[PDB]
Amino acid sequence: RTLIVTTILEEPYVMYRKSDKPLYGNDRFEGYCLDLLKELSNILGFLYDVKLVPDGKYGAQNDKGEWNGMVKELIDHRADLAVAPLTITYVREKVIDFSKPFMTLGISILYRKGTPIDSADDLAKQTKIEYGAVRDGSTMTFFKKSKISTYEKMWAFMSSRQQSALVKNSDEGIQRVLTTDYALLMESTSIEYVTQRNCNLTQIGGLIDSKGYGVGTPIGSPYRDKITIAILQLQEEGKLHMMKEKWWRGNGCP
Amino acid sequence: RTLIVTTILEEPYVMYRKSDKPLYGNDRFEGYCLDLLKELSNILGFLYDVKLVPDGKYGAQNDKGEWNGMVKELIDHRADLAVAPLTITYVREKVIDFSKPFMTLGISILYRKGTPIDSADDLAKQTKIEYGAVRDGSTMTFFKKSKISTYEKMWAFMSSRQQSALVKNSDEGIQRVLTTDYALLMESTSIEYVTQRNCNLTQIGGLIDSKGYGVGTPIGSPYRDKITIAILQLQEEGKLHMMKEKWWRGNGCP
Ligand SMILES: C=C(C)[C@H]1CN[C@H](C(=O)O)[C@H]1CC(=O)O
Ligand SMILES: C=C(C)[C@H]1CN[C@H](C(=O)O)[C@H]1CC(=O)O
Ligand SMILES: [Cl-]
Ligand SMILES: [Cl-]
Ligand SMILES: [Cl-]
Ligand SMILES: [Cl-]
Ligand SMILES: [Rb+]
Ligand SMILES: [Rb+]
Ligand SMILES: [Rb+]
Ligand SMILES: [Rb+]
Ligand SMILES: [Rb+]
Ligand SMILES: [Rb+]
Repeated sequence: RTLIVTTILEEPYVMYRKSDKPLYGNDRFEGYCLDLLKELSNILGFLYDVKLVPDGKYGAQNDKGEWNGMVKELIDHRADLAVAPLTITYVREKVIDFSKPFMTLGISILYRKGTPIDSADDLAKQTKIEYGAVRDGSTMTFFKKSKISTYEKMWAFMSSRQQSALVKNSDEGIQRVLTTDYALLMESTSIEYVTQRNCNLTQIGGLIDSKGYGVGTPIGSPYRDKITIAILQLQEEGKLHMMKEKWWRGNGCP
Repeated sequence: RTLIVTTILEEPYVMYRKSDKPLYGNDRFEGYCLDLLKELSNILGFLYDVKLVPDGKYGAQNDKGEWNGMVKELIDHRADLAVAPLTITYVREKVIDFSKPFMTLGISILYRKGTPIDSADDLAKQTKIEYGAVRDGSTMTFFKKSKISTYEKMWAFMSSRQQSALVKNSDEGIQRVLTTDYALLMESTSIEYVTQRNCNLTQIGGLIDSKGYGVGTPIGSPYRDKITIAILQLQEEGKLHMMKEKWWRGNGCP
């Protein structure tokens, strides 16, 4: 009846609220994922306790196949749900359950406006403009695993020189795009958020692939199917679209 | 044991193959969904028999609350899987299990080229151009249930005059668009297929909602999650993308 929820700070999904005094408990947070959790809890009738994931990671596997991050929290039954922009992937689905997606997206490219670059193949065929992705995220894993020649070429480039083209987190990637001649391979929903707020950046090309974010649960959880039904309800009533517009829309671009 | 797969003829998902002699068994069929089934068969290691759904319906509930179509075939355990452009909806997910989506799409508008109509609100604020949907499909249901004012208005129009603006199937809708002053509310992936083949037709506006097609299984089926993992594998390898290109590409229209 009180669910323990693992999450991670990531704009505009989960952010610290602004207050004149110190904040405690669920009141520390706002964002799209908090709104989602409120809606799910209303539909399904549960209380919840939001806990930042202690290692600050989403969930990836090492060499020994051991997991970290929110994925490992679910595997170890230290949380009932993970509510975050947690990409639904083949490797994660083998070890946890996800609801159906509450948002659909794809990898694309964040770069500057008004350049000759139109596609990933435009990046793949040159070496002057650097490009990469968040290290150990689902986008990086996409490239590492791809057998498409263009994407193999890109992976060879990203992984060269001790992964100097990769970044630790999205904000580092964004600053690298704004300052240097660098393109970031980034989930398209994050790109939309960014380009609403940085009028000199743009998405280049379309989506390279198609995937979703889902609510994570331990394998076998009874909540996964209940949360899926609740998500479908919210989408069909237009609520998920309204929640996206609320958190994404910026102050406009000239 | 060989799995029974329920499906329905719908271009370019499931179509009768062309041959000079009578065809039998799985050899009767080709199309995107047959390709998908072959790939799922090869990942998961099952044999399968494809069976057309006897009532030729996808799955809707009547006034008594009784289901029909492929949804009912699963409910009654007369099929193990349904592989078709079967829309993942709140009402259906209550009664069957769907894999995660193999295709994402949304409702949009099919109409003639060259007109000043640009959106669903352009339709809704007028009476001269007729518009509708396939009766008892998930698109009609979206309009029937919507509490958004524009879609409420459009539903009043569609349901008027004993639903004369509605059509029994997509081909009837397409011919009505081609011949009369009529717009069809249709799933975007089917709009994409139709406009690559009839050059006088176009999509009007973008996608009014977001949803997916998934493989249906009876509640409780062990195949549901195994099929989800296989779909994620196929997506991440670029196979689903290649299969869509194979079946959608038209070579005749500007
Ligand atoms: C914000 C980041 C590190 C997360 C968000 N979804 C992806 C994941 O769930 O792995 C990561 C982004 C990416 O890999 O581009
Ligand atoms: C071809 C039709 C009758 C199917 C395809 N998906 C929807 C379904 O699964 O309900 C229907 C289309 C629609 O309602 O626009
Ligand atoms: Cl915390
Ligand atoms: Cl699922
Ligand atoms: Cl033949
Ligand atoms: Cl048959
Ligand atoms: Rb403060
Ligand atoms: Rb799973
Ligand atoms: Rb290759
Ligand atoms: Rb700059
Ligand atoms: Rb279900
Ligand atoms: Rb138009």
